[PDB]
Amino acid sequence: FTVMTKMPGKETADRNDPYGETGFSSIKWYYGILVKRPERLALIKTVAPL
Amino acid sequence: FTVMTKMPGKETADRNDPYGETGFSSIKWYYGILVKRPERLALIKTVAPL
Repeated sequence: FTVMTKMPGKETADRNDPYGETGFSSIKWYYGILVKRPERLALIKTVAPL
Repeated sequence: FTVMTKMPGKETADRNDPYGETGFSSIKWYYGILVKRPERLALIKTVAPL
């Protein structure tokens, strides 16, 4: 997981915000699944009581 | 020539794009010419064979 944080200060100072009060933090990742043998998976669909 | 490059990542992250995916590169220059004696320049206008 890639975490990126930009605390308020000089680094956040910009034309839109000349003072630099705001900040943010973000997280992102990649994911995927490979099914080697689909024959070994099984499933039973049923209803459930209250 | 002045060249500026900003690779994607921490330096590209901003309020508009918190993740920082994009990037760019730019080049600019100043040019000017001064003609002292235009009489010394010569020209002959003609057509050219195919």
